[PDB]
Amino acid sequence: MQHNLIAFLSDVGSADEAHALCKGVMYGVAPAATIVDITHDVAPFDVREGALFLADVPHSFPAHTVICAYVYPETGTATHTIAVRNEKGQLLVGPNNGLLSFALDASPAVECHEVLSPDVMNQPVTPTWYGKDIVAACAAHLAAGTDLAAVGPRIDPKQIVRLPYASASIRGEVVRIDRAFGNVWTNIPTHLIGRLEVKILSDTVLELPFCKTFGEVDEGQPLLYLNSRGRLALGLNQSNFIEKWPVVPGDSITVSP
Amino acid sequence: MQHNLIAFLSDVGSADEAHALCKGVMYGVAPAATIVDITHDVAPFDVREGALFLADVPHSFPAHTVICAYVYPETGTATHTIAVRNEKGQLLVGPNNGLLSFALDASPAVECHEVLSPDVMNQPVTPTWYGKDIVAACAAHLAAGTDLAAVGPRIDPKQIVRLPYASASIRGEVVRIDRAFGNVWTNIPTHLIGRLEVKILSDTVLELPFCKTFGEVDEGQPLLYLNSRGRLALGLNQSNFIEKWPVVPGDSITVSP
Amino acid sequence: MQHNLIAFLSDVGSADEAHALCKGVMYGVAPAATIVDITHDVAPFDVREGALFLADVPHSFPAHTVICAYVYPETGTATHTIAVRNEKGQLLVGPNNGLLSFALDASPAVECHEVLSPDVMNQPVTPTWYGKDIVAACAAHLAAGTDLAAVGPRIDPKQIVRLPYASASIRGEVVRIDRAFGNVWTNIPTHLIGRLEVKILSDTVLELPFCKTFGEVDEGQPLLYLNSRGRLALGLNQSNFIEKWPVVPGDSITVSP
Ligand SMILES: Nc1ncnc2c1ncn2[C@@H]1O[C@H](CO)[C@@H](O)[C@H]1O
Ligand SMILES: Nc1ncnc2c1ncn2[C@@H]1O[C@H](CO)[C@@H](O)[C@H]1O
Ligand SMILES: Nc1ncnc2c1ncn2[C@@H]1O[C@H](CO)[C@@H](O)[C@H]1O
Repeated sequence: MQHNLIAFLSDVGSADEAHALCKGVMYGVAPAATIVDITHDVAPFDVREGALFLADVPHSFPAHTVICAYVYPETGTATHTIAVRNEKGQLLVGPNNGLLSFALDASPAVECHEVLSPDVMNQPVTPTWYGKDIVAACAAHLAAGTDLAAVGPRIDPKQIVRLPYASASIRGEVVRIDRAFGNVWTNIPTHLIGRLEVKILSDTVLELPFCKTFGEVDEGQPLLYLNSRGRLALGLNQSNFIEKWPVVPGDSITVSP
Repeated sequence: MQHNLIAFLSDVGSADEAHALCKGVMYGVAPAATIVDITHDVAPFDVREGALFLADVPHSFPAHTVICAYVYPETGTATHTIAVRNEKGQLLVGPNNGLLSFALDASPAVECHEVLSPDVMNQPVTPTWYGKDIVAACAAHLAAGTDLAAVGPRIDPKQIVRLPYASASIRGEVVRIDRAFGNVWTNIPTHLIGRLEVKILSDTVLELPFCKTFGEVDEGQPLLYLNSRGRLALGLNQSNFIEKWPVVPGDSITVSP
Repeated sequence: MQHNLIAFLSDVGSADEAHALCKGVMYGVAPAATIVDITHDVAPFDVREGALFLADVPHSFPAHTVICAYVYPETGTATHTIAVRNEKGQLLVGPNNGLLSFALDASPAVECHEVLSPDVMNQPVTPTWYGKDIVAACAAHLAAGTDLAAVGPRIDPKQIVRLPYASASIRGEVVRIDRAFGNVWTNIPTHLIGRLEVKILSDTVLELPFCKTFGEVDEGQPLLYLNSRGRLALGLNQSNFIEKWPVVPGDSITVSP
């Protein structure tokens, strides 16, 4: 089934031609397709960061999307590329190394195949650039309407490598930092908490108001809020939270009355 | 009226998925549309910088463009999003916080509405991301051909918040720095000045040649020139001016014989 | 001949609107065209870096591509813009300052013209922005199907300025660094070498395994490999090579048994 929108993520950066050569390959295979970057600024080899960036992609993108993603330090080894159709009807192509984990949490795999057929690859395949020659190439063939079954053998969904994700029990942790603004996102869902005391940084205790948005406190002041989808977040109104309280992903966050 | 080209600016950066999720929403609503970034590297919350970046957009882009822009620290408050048709026939969508000021100077507002209708929003609207759920969503509905009147109530052009812009009287000031090259742009127009003495930095006095272009002086040497549209500028031939004379926006520049 | 794909490179960065204004001009002229960035992060004025980034573009992109590239410190002087049809049938537009050198090595010029006709320029042409008003504008006219002969007078291929490129004789040198990962690329071709001793950094001698890919050594360990097209490269498995051995382009690399 034609999937005319390719959404593209990698760790190769956008500061040289690498990411663009992949687009060249994709436009060659699927001249009817639109290519849009998710980002190419995933930290090098950081599969978990890439996985986090993909989490909300299935929901925000239409059904005719191919999610093409690679953070692939295992390029040229036995770790295969996989192609997946999800419950929304979107297609996903990436290394079977955990990268697609959180995107699949959002919309589960319905059918999954290993990408082994030379006919969906850019030949000759260079061992160090499976990202271009297998992931990007296959994504474009699928965008063009190639049968998922033609990419290679079917595998069971459990054969898709998944990254563990910690759940809040209220004790949670920092999942990621929105580096543009310095806002801190936790794994604490809306329902578990429904001024509060927040414990982090030599047992830092902050008394923070729970707000709907940034502007409900004065400029530079800290706030708690529920972020763009259902998770507790910390920020400063028009300032950078991690410049005041330098927390990293994995650090514990406890919220109590 | 269909406006098949969406030009997109924000302060969310291009180093994670945020800006891409907005594009996902827009492609979902307007599958016939082309989306092109202006930039997402506006300094966080810096409405004036965003406004400056938009100034030359109306002239450079065709009439069938929707200018979709958000630098929106007031997200989730009483400061509304507005939708505008300009004199060129382009559409603009952004927060009513001054962001569109200089784009509107270039091509004035003809009709303006507040974006209040849920039917042009991405539901449910998250208080902290009006950028995606109102600005981007509405821009896409307009691109798809939604009547401007359908977005919400008409307002008078004077209800559009405008950022003050200093005029040269020759005494002017630094407006912006082209950070890629370090060239300094002033507010001094072509007609007011038509070697010269330039006073800035402990009363720095420079004797500079007025040139048409960079290569009219030797490499590394300073020059005065009229920039890409009618304003006096300072640069070094194949070097970075603000690395030699570290001026910031707002600093006074006086030019005399 | 219509060339519906414009691949776009410059040194103006993607952190402000400059690169986007060029796209505005191009979309205005060629509304049927798709514009994809190669990169805008070429170091300022660095023609050689830009040239290197373009080298693999002809091969990776389809025949209906216009390669639009400018790193143009000679803007507004006697150094003209040129338009070229290559052996693949692609079109290229850029300053005649060496920028297109390595792209032309990959697919030689068949026909070349100087861009002198006002009718393929964005009028009025600003002396400091030939990149937008001549290079981008002309690229779009060619994309739209303008006869190459209409841009200006024919020149001989030898009138295209070329950058010298050092050949390996095994003694070679560092050509470029993949800054995303810190991998080092040399000019040493596959055939000249077909554990090895590598001499660089106070006569640094390393004993390195020759591998097909990164994962064939333990994490953090150095390796030799043949890169994404036929040249000897140095890297660390999931680490940054130039953070351990800080080599720059031009530095000698000797490989021996
Ligand atoms: N030095 C390296 N070590 C391990 N993987 C690398 C290295 N350089 C690039 N890669 C990987 O190559 C992949 C592309 O095939 C990238 O996604 C990247 O993770
Ligand atoms: N910590 C913050 N304080 C104020 N505004 C913010 C913050 N983080 C993000 N935003 C704003 O949210 C907007 C998107 O709705 C962005 O344009 C940005 O300016
Ligand atoms: N200060 C400068 N000196 C020389 N060239 C410049 C300068 N600033 C911008 N340019 C050149 O202008 C070109 C666009 O016409 C860019 O490719 C850039 O190389």
